[PDB]
Amino acid sequence: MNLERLAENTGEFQEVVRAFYDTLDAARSSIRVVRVERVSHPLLQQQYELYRERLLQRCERRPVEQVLYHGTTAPAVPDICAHGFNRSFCGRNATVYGKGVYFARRASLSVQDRYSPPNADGHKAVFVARVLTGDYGQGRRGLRAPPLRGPGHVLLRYDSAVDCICQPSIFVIFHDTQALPTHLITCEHV
Ligand SMILES: NC(=O)c1cccc(N)c1
Repeated sequence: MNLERLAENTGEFQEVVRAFYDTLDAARSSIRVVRVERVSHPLLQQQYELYRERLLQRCERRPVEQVLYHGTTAPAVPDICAHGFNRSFCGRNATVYGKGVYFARRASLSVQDRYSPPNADGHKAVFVARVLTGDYGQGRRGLRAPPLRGPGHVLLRYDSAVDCICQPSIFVIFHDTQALPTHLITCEHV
């Protein structure tokens, strides 16, 4: 089982839900958390953990890791739990900042129907993922990998692509072990 239902009497549940509603902005009043589930994929967790340690040694930017959101469709949920996030299933809607997996800093964005469309029961899927944003650069329509660092840098590419280099709200990640789905929020409209 890649999904374990979290009980409301736990601190883990209350931290996920508090962080969700804090970033829900104008939607805070219009969205109800139905269910919270822990995502279990030990191989990815362990691989993510190694990636994390190498970025802590290397990166000029702190923090190396952010807790971001990813709204998805109901049929894509078993895929992410079992295999993690896959940039090859770019079907979703668009890839205006590159052909990667899109993460939002605020649940207010991921909770929009175009990202988390409700099923027939009105349940909307929003993954909580630990993402290794690292050193980021500007996203663009052509990107198949992170943006180029350009002159003044030893490395050729950044770790992630962003919507705005000044005040980022969207992060695009282009590596299979760079984002770890830790929870699934099943929410709905009031
Ligand atoms: N699918 C998503 O949650 C998401 C997050 C940030 C930006 C975009 N376009 C989508």
